[PDB]
Amino acid sequence: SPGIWQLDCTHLEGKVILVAVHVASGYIEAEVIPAETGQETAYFLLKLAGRWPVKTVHTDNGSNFTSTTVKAACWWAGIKQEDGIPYNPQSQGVIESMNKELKKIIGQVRDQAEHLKTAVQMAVFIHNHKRGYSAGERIVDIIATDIQ
Amino acid sequence: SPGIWQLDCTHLEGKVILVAVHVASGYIEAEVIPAETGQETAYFLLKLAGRWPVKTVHTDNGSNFTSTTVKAACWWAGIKQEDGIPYNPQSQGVIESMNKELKKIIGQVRDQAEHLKTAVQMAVFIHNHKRGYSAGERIVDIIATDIQ
Ligand SMILES: CC(C)C[C@H](CNC(=O)Cc1cc[nH]c1)Cc1ccc2c(c1C(=O)O)OCO2
Ligand SMILES: CC(C)C[C@H](CNC(=O)Cc1cc[nH]c1)Cc1ccc2c(c1C(=O)O)OCO2
Ligand SMILES: [Cl-]
Ligand SMILES: [Cl-]
Repeated sequence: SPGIWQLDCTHLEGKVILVAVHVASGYIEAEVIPAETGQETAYFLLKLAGRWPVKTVHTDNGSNFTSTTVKAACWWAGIKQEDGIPYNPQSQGVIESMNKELKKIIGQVRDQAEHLKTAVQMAVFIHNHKRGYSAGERIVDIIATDIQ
Repeated sequence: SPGIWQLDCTHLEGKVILVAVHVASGYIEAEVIPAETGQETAYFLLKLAGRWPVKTVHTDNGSNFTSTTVKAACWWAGIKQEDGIPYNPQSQGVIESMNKELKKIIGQVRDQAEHLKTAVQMAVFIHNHKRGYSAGERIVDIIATDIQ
């Protein structure tokens, strides 16, 4: 559980926002990319796994699950690649709600930045800091407990 | 101490590698940029502060310390901007040694990736995972102890 992440791809302003969610805490990292390709997803995962102890990733779709480049990155970084099928259906709704929430925050900051990528990083900040603990606090506590 | 980071700019292959070091743990995040501008440094800091609880940043040089865009990002993210003057001179040698170490790792992986940015993220991964605890383990424990 401390090492489980879920990928999530959402769209805004004709661009793609790729999100990784730490399932147990709700903590996220995100980036704007021109389109979801295997190469972009693979690079995003390499970044994520260098920053947090990523053991398992539930991939967001079958193309990324199949991608040889995504598979290469998961091999390189020691990540177990799994499907993202919500066997528990409350999983879908949780991600859906998060995408709506993230888009809301993006709208609230959009005018403070010229570029979407900046607004997305502002949204990541607000999401991870929002309080009762924050997602940032929860992920650190979960991983620290696991290390001990 | 749990919230203190230091910026570090190093060069390779005609490109710029911007690094943030969590001083107490040795944990890093890094990116490749075409050149070190206020705008790039500001964006990097916004990303960092959304991901870790960044209280204080020792900026890497006077141009970034002065930059209105860097100041705007620090204001936005609640970061206290400080100079990076090594009043304690062992600070300079520590960063120097880390840049040499990072470049060594980059050379060891360079052939496994087409692009420098990829090699840098591989280097971040290896640096943060290297063991006795790793830098990734130390930063999590430090912040968790602080939260409690
Ligand atoms: C920290 C926030 C409050 C401001 C900065 C600077 N932006 C402005 O002042 C433009 C402006 C906004 C309203 N009127 C004029 C945002 C920023 C920082 C770094 C970047 C950016 C951006 C961006 O604008 O997307 O793009 C890539 O690197
Ligand atoms: C996970 C590692 C082991 C491989 C991947 C895929 N690269 C190759 O297979 C090319 C190759 C290298 C040697 N011979 C053929 C690296 C990678 C992933 C994602 C990216 C990249 C790169 C990159 O190559 O820089 O660039 C931006 O998005
Ligand atoms: Cl790690
Ligand atoms: Cl945080």
